[PDB]
Amino acid sequence: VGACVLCNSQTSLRCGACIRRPFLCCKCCYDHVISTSHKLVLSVNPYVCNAPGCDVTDVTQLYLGGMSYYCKSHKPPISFPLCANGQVFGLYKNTCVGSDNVTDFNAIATCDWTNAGDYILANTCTERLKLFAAETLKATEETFKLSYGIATVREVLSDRELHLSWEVGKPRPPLNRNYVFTGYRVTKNSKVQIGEYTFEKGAVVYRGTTTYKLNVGDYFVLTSHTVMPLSAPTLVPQEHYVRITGLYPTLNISDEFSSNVANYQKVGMQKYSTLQGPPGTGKSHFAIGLALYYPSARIVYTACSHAAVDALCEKALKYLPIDKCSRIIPAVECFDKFKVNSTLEQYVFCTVNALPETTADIVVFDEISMATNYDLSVVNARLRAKHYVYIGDPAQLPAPRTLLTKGTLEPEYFNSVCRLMKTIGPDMFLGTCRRCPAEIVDTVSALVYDNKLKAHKDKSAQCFKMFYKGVITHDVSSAINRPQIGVVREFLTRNPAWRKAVFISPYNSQNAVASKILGLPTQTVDSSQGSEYDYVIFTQTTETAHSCNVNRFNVAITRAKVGILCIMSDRDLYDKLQFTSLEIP
Ligand SMILES: N#Cc1ccc(Cn2cnc3ccccc32)cc1
Ligand SMILES: [Zn+2]
Ligand SMILES: [Zn+2]
Ligand SMILES: [Zn+2]
Repeated sequence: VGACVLCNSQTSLRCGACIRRPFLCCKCCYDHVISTSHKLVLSVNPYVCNAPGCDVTDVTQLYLGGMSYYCKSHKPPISFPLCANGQVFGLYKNTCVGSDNVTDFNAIATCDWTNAGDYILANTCTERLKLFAAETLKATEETFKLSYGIATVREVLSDRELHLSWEVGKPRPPLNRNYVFTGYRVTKNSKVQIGEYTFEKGAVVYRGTTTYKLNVGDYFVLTSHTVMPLSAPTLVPQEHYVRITGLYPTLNISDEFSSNVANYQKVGMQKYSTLQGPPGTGKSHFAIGLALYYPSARIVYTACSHAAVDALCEKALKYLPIDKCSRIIPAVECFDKFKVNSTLEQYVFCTVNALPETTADIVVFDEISMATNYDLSVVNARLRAKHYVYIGDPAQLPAPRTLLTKGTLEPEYFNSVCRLMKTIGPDMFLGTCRRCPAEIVDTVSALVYDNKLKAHKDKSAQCFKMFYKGVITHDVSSAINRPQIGVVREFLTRNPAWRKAVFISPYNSQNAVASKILGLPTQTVDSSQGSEYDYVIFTQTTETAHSCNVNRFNVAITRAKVGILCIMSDRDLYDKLQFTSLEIP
């Protein structure tokens, strides 16, 4: 027994063809089954034929005959159908409202999540459907990982470098940081974990969650996890207040946090508030300042990633009493300067998926472009707070959608929070970039921030662009442009100061070629989010939807504190780069 995801109408039926098995009310369960291929229906039992060696599972072909279900062929003389009168048979048959349409719920139940349209619906539908879609999507994602063949150690060529043998009759996953494996040592009668791992073409380069002497026979699978069902909505109901509520502001604050005093007061006068923090605008500074602004307030800092939580801790450690902080870790090496797993501590830093059930004066959820509606609902489920603050930048990168191919995902559709910020705008905006040369701030202010992002720094006059399509080659799941690395090699011979530069591209394979040929440190745009470097060399590599994503581009070029070279493929973004152009040698 449970609740109709469309009606909430109390019900005893769950669709058994739905990977999540949502409770559906007599009306909704029927409208679902007759309007899709979903025809298996589960109650306190499964509406299948209890006839010895029959295969009938279609509820539209089955009859209650006794207290046992039968198809046409096996039914007793006395039986009534399970599925008739616009209703499917179970408990609570007289309490059942239905819906005008069930069309949206069917799409969510039946979509393969390869089309942007699927994520658009999942974010424009009613809230209980946002939860259903988010479970359905996450479970589809976890199951899709199993589809991938096991990788086994055939040889150990060196340290840091391996030979892999791959399971026949199953695709192999892309070998980039988005795909995190778990290794396993072959044992007596079973297997035991041996840390997590990531791989990259050689043979294959492996960067593991610990060191070992891993030998032949050790194998790797993308560890999938159980997706629990969602209860809480993605956003609580907004409330606006006429005074600050439940928070006591400090009388004496430092001039370091003085620029956020207005914003901190906003945070005290609504239930939840959205803060858009462009690159190098002081999001963590803002997040920690709030503590000092509300000294007695219990604050739970959360983000999706251990990295994002650890950065909050690093900042905390520079301003908040250490004895008043705890880092929450479930039984990967993360921040270890606070007492560990102390939930009643005044400042609690903790990934979403590891959050305890607890209350707080404020909840700060950071790096919000990267949250899914799944993570959103989890926080509202785990954390009951007087105020919720959502800090991120919907102009930056979202969580990868491993299943998505047909369409690009716009920021309004990354999650409920980014939807709000891109539709009703953000409650709060950090409009001064302290990181980047002016030429890079002018460029992204125009590109994605409506000319509201202002440069602290002056022009560096070390921001350059080059239009060079060169030559694109493809390997199994990535792109290479050797002539764009050539141009950069030739640029470095003539500008050797630029050998302190970080190399950034949209493709881990470009990065690997570049690392060999140039010896610069490499980052994918996606791995670079949240890091800064004085000098950045950027090869677009291709003009794909991927390599022209305006959010990826925004992140690529705002990594530079001083200078950047952008070797561009796309004539559109080359022309939006407010940078000194350079000719081709
Ligand atoms: N869609 C939807 C949906 C709306 C409300 C609830 C009631 N509920 C349960 N847990 C909650 C936490 C915070 C706030 C409300 C909450 C459940 C699902
Ligand atoms: Zn179904
Ligand atoms: Zn219903
Ligand atoms: Zn039968």
